[PDB]
Formats: sequence, C-alpha cells, structure tokens
Amino acid sequence: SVPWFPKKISDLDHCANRVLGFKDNVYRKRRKYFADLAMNYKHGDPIPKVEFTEEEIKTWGTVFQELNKLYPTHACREYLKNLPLLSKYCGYREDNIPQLEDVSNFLKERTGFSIRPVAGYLSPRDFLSGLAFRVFHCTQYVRHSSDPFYTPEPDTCHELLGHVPLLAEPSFAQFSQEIGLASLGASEEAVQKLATCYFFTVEFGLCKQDGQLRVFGAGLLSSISELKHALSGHAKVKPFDPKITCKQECLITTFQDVYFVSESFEDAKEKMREFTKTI
Ligand SMILES: CCn1c(=O)[nH]c(=O)c2c1nc(Cc1cn3c(n1)CCCC3)n2CC1CCC1
Ligand SMILES: [Fe+3]
Repeated sequence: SVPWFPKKISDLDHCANRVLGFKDNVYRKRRKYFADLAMNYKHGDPIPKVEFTEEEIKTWGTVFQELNKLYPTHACREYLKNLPLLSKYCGYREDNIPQLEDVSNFLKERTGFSIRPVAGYLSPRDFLSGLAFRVFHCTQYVRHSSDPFYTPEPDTCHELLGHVPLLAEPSFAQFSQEIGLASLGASEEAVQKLATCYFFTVEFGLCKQDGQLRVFGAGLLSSISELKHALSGHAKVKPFDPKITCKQECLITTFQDVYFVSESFEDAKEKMREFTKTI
C-alpha cells in the first residue's frame, strides 16, 4: 500500500517534528533553544525571529566574507544573480544574520517557495515531501564558533548562503519541487534514489555554463574548502544521469568522491522526469 504523505502544505506539521562544540554545554543549551523553536513551529506561523549572539554573527561574518570572494569565479550564473537581491531585501551583510522569516517571505514572492524551521535530520521521505509544497526545511542555528569553516551538520549559514539564492530562481525551484512531488507516496527504494539525485544536484551539483564548470550544490556554496576542491583539478566529475547518479554513495564526513554536472536546471529536470517514469 501507499505510505502516508502530506496532501496540503499544513500537513508538513505531522512530519517536520519527526527528527531522527559537542562537549560545549553552553552551545548545547543554545542549540536546543533552536530545536524547541522548530519543534513548536506550526504552518501559518511567522517563523520566530532570533536575536543571534555577537559570537554567532561573527561566525556568519567570517563565513560570509570568505565565500563571497569565491562566488564570482565558482558559483553558477543564477546564484550570482539572486545573491544581490537577498542583500537588498533580506539583509545579507557581513554583520547581520538574515532572518528565516524575511527570507521565506522573499522566496514566496519570487518562486512561491517558503521556509519551515527543522530541529534536525528528518527521513528522506519527510524532507523531500516538503519540497512538493515548495517548502524547504531549514536549520536556524549557527555552527560552533571554534570552527567557522567546517561543520559536521548543516547550519543556517549553509541554508542561507547555499540553498536560498537558488530557491529564488524559478527554473531551480521547479526542479526541486518535482523531486518532492515524485517522492510523495513513492516506494522506499524510489525515495532513496530521489534523495540521492537531490544530494548530487541540490546539495553537490555542478553545471556547465558557457563552456565553464560552475557550482550550484548548496553544500559546496557554503563550504570554503570543498567549493575550491570541486572546481580544481583534483575532482572526479561525471555527467548527471539519474540512473547512475542514484547508485552513488552520498558521503557526509569527507569530500565527495565525485561531482555530477548538469547541462542546465531545465535539463536536469527533464532527465529527472524520464527517470521517475521508470521508477
Ligand atoms: C536528502 C537527505 N536528507 C534527508 O534524508 N533528511 C534530511 O532531513 C535532510 C536531508 N538533507 C538535508 C539538507 C542537507 C544535508 N546536508 C546538507 N544539506 C549539506 C551538507 C551535507 C548534508 N536535510 C535537512 C537538514 C539536515 C539538518 C536538517
Ligand atoms: Fe543542504
């Protein structure tokens, strides 16, 4: 039988709370403040605005300044076009952490996408289900200040700088939504291939633009070291093709062993369409 899946945008209430400086208990207190905020959030709520600490803003600022040096030569065209929009409209500054609420309202206007806070990792099914309603489950906390440039888990710096500028792009938002739509009620096996295709496009994808390799994966756009690595000569690069890409292991603790190149967002979407027919 078909497993449960959300039928309307507020149905994400019943799956977004199904969550699946590490010896710093002060940081842990701060982290669970953020966790409770997301757990208590219900669809329709304004996303709670947070007063980030001076330490957190400094971390964001250290991440922001270094990444902005790399984006002109590394990030895809669409990313470069929307990032200034977010600076004008959502307060993307070195000295200010944008609020999820403001970014959510900006995205609703540009592509209909919206943000919902999440405490931690959901199942691939639950996480991809939000995309079907143009809802991106986003973390709200800031990484630990001892290491601004590496984080084991994604934080709001990764969401705001990695994911958000592409969610503002209609062609990308369509692609993302169709990943989630295909996932709704699909088999566990089918969810796992869709999540892997998501991983190697939304999170770690490359694209070719005017003969040049550029990055659009959010996990690259928020990682100073892997961003440079991906466009270096050290990187194994293969064409995006869902039937092989879905067989690739998604690495979490290291650099990816391979990065997949899409011809364009429209082309990755068409390839996804053919692939979901067969699954
Ligand atoms: C499709 C896989 N997947 C999943 O199965 N359940 C999730 O909940 C999830 C997720 N993928 C993300 C987004 C994500 C994960 N990573 C990055 N972005 C960039 C750095 C590498 C790891 N999430 C939600 C966030 C996890 C904290 C909430
Ligand atoms: Fe991500």
